[PDB]
Amino acid sequence: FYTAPSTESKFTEVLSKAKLQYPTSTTVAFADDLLDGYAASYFYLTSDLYMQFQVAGSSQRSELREMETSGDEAAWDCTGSTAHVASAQIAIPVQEDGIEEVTILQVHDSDVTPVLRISWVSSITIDGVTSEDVVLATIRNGIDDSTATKTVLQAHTTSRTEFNINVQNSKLSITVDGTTELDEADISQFDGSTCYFKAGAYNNNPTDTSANARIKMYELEWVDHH
Ligand SMILES: O=C(O)[C@H]1O[C@@H](O[C@H]2[C@H](O)[C@H](O)[C@H](O[C@H]3[C@H](O)[C@H](O)[C@H](O)O[C@@H]3C(=O)O)O[C@@H]2C(=O)O)[C@@H](O)[C@@H](O)[C@@H]1O
Ligand SMILES: O=C(O)C1=C[C@H](O)[C@H](O)[C@H](O[C@H]2[C@H](O)[C@H](O)[C@H](O[C@H]3[C@H](O)[C@H](O)[C@H](O)O[C@@H]3C(=O)O)O[C@@H]2C(=O)O)O1
Repeated sequence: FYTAPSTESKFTEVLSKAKLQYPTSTTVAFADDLLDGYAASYFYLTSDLYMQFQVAGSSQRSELREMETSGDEAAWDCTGSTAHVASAQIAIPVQEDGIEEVTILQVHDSDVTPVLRISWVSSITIDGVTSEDVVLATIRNGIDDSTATKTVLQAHTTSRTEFNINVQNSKLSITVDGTTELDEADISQFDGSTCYFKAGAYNNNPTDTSANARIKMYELEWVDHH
């Protein structure tokens, strides 16, 4: 008894350019499956027309992974001259007790390193400054450096919020409700890597492994420009 996101034409293009991974990195639904009305407790259309992702457990995910319409996985030059843009309108509900960080958008390399995660966090301390209940950008410093540069982007609201990620040349920018919150951060450490976007709910370090992380997207798209 779940309505499919494919019933809304605003999602046709991104679904055609995606596969759905749940609850780990295994694909549960390819583009053709998603367009044919795929729906489940972890991925469905709400009555007010949000695409909702929900998942429980440590490092579990309900997430779309960027694909080409050809069926090739997206694997664009992370630092190339072609711009790659992801845009989403996201409503982040108050998270259930025990949910401590939920990744909602990513730029990931074609191996094992996230270039960028945008996530909601219960708390973060950056250079001695603790912020609570915020949306955060985390950029890994390198493939062989587990550390990352972290930037608070927004105080958490439940209101629908526009996120834009713009990747071009060796630089990455993030706008939140039209305001630049990360301005051409350097990602040259991913020269020679290929990349793709992800969107959904990726549950990071929960304290209750049975609680559900839950993220709602009113719009979502990913595009190139040449
Ligand atoms: O408060 C800190 O900044 C803290 O960060 C620690 O390394 C983090 C790293 O910053 C990053 O957030 C990473 O994120 C993971 C993510 O949790 C998830 O597993 C994803 O799939 O992979 C990401 C990744 O590895 O890039 O998690 C690291 C972590 O150890 O939790 C340390 O640098 C720590 O000393 C520091 O205080
Ligand atoms: O999402 C992250 O931030 C992230 C960081 C962790 O350290 C892992 O690297 C984890 O990487 C995932 C990645 O997000 C993809 O889901 C990837 O999927 C590939 C796998 O080979 C799958 O088997 C799938 O069939 O093809 C996927 C693809 O490239 O699209 O898997 C890794 C991972 O779990 O190691 O995420």
